[PDB]
Amino acid sequence: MNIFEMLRIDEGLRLKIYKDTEGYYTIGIGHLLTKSPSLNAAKSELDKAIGRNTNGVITKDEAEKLFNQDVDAAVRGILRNAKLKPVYDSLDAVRRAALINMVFQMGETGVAGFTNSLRMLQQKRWDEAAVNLAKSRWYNQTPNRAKRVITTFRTGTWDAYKNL
Ligand SMILES: [Cl-]
Ligand SMILES: [Cl-]
Ligand code: NA
Repeated sequence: MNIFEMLRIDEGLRLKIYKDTEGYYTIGIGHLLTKSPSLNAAKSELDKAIGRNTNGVITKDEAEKLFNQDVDAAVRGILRNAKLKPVYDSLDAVRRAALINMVFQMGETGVAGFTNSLRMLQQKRWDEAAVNLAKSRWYNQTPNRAKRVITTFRTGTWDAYKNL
């Protein structure tokens, strides 16, 4: 298990434009295109991201290319953020993947807003951090995924992602 396999489980793979859990147009492995309700606007974002005029449909290779860029962008966002970087640096490799997962789903600014959770994680108070992380819109709207990510922070293992 690793961050790519983890996010592939959590996000799925769909080669045609679809709406995510928030109703936003998305494609591939959880690649958010836009929050606009205009499908035309979403298609324009897709063409710009891929570099060609699509029909709202991409190939698996193209989906995996966006995924590689998006995982890279999540790590980049953590490292340039003054709140997230010290937490990331303090964590082991498995919990680092859990933090990347959160940033992938919600964005750098969203995760940096989890001020009290981040402090508990840096303090390595894993059970307390896990309780605090669940007191969130994030957990309420996507509870099964949030439970997997939180279990990863709590235990430092991949137990939540094995034999699914
Ligand atoms: Cl992009
Ligand atoms: Cl969920
Ligand atoms: Na998804």
